[PDB]
Amino acid sequence: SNLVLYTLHLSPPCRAVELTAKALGLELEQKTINLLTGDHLKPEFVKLNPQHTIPVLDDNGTIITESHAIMIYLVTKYGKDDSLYPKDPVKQARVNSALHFESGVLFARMRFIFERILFFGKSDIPEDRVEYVQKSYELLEDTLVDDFVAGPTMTIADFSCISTISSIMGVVPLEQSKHPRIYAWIDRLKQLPYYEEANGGGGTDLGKFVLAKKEENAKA
Amino acid sequence: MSNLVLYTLHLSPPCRAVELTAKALGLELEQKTINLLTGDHLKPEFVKLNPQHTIPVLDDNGTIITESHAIMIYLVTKYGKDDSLYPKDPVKQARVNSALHFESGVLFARMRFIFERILFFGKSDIPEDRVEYVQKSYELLEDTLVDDFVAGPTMTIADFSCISTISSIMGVVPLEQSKHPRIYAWIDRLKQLPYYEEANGGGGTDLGKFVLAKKEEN
Repeated sequence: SNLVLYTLHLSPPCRAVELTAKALGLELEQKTINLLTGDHLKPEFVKLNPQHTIPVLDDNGTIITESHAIMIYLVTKYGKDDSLYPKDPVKQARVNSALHFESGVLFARMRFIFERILFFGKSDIPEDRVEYVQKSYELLEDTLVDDFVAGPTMTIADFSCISTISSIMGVVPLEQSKHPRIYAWIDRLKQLPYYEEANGGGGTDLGKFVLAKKEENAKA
Repeated sequence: MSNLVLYTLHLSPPCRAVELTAKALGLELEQKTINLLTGDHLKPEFVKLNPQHTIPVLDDNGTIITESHAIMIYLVTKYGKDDSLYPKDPVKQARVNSALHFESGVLFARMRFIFERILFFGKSDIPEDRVEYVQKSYELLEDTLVDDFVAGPTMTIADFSCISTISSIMGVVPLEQSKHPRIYAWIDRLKQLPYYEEANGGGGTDLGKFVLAKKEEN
């Protein structure tokens, strides 16, 4: 049996994995979990994941929650080589640090911005949400001393960061004169044959959505 | 070779996640103290060491790893006597890497949303928006503890990340006991380590106090 992803293409951690599949030549069976309609709060998916988050991987019995774990596991099982996730401990620790930086800083700050708008009826981006996100951009620009977030070679840490950054930048302006490293980096990832499809359209579209969703919360 | 060097601060929850990890592995760190409240992490030497200006930072014979979870993974991988703290099996590994990522993306992050503005920006409330946010993370962590330890039948570094965070934030945003029996039963398992209070408990308990004391900047 083929790998199944419970997923939503608007979802950033969803797109992280989709990029990885693509990079691995893996064909995912997508099953939609519409968070807007509470698909994830339904009892059958609460059984798959008590955190009721997406994506969820199902690989013929094995269920893996959490984008960064599913990405590790996909490379470990299916990679024909380890470029996307180094076996060398020292090299793997730089990937790990950038994976946790993405979880703990970039996506966490994005969520602190998006979640109250898309789910709690909110119509503002508080100024402190803004500073946390603008600080997360600078932290990323300083992490890019190499061409890719965790070295000179592209890793799953790059998919993880791009899926987030490409969502939040269409909502909290990423000034280009101040972040040339981030932009030169986005440019690299856009050169990927599968970039528009696995990520760039859902990032762009989630940004626009959050903005529509927030023009919409101001009214009724 | 050289000893393990951690740039650290015992009050910092991710530092203590690494302390618990060293202690469990029989390792012995040489703490170099990086005191945030007097700006020691923004010192030019350290900023060149760690671009993101955070701690802990591991110096392992000139290999520099920043970020506590990557540190705890490195140290288990390179110096474990077994994969007890971080399974090598892909599936049980994934369960642990999911708890670790829940840990940075949820538990730690929402504690930083509360704590940082109080300790660093002069603020003196905890809005019901923050409270609700940390309580929803108590709940996700309770939902997750379907076995004795966070990532299953056996204690991993994932349990070190969670407890180091949960022990700092309980004393500020109450973790109510009737609601979270699994968490409490689980805190109880952690306190049953002889090195628990030393490497973690006390600093977490005193991170709570320092926030409440510093809040009183009304």
